[PDB]
Amino acid sequence: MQNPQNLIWIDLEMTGLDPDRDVIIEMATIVTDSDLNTLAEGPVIAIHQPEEILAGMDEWNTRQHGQSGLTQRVRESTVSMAEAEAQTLAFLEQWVPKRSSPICGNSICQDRRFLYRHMPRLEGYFHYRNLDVSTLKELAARWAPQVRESFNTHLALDDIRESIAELRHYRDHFIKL
Amino acid sequence: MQNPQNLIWIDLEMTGLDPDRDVIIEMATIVTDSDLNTLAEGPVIAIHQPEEILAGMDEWNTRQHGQSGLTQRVRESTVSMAEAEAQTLAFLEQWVPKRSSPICGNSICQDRRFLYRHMPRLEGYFHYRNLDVSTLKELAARWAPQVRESFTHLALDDIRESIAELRHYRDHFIKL
Repeated sequence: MQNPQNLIWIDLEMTGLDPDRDVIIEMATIVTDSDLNTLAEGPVIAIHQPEEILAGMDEWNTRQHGQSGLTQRVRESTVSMAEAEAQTLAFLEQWVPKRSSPICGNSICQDRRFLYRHMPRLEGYFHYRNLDVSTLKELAARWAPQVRESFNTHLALDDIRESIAELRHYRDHFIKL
Repeated sequence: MQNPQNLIWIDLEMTGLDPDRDVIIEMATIVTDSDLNTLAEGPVIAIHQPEEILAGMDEWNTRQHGQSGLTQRVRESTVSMAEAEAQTLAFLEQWVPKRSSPICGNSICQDRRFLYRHMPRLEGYFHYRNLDVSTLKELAARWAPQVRESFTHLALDDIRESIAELRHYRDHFIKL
């Protein structure tokens, strides 16, 4: 069932932009094979945080997490950061061995940095490689603007599915295979 | 000469890979146009650090920076972290507007970590995205190994190698 060529896709929500001063409040994962076929969708987990952390968010995060329902889900969650990390690792372990997959998604440098601080056991499960779909988004915007225009989610798994679909789009119309 | 499509390529040397423990000791930049033609090579700056910081390096870093001459350059340098950041920003502003170019190069998430901690105004000058050539290398390793297999110790050569690597993928891995 484990395959070292399978890909781990991850997306997080955070209370702010600083991986060391802010925290993770939501995570989700999807596993694909190396040709981007979805093998399994992981758990979507709202991570409990104290009220003062929620009250401390800036105006943008307060509005966005408020109206998406995440703020309420964080208040009501009984899942700690460590429990969410363990739940996600239990899912990924069924599909990918340790240190085999890059971290995959859009601008996943930000996600890796938050994982390194807040979920280091999960961060350490990834290969050191980053697979950043937004690197290809930037190159397509400058070299083939038509490929971008030929391609507005808020739910966690919708966001990851769109990242996978974006890479599939570049593999099909931007990359010479 | 500012152009929002110009790309900023950067290279850093550090005392180690942990921004809480380690500091930047060398930086270099190159600006290209959007089609990877060099517009200008930026300053290569050895950043002064006191002796205790230099003696606190592990075995690999002490030996690599000692043998390369960077340690001695750092010891003699009269440029602080803030002054190196300012000098690099003064160069970049002549070619690229603020928040327009991603950080371009190889293994640049680690670069962004060190800039965020030690040179936050330079870090904020980039777009938040990374243009990391290793994303193309990984995809080529999986989907076209022959292009990856078909493809320097000083800072400007290091950056130029990354530009050439991206050019290689543009010519043989991207269809335009």
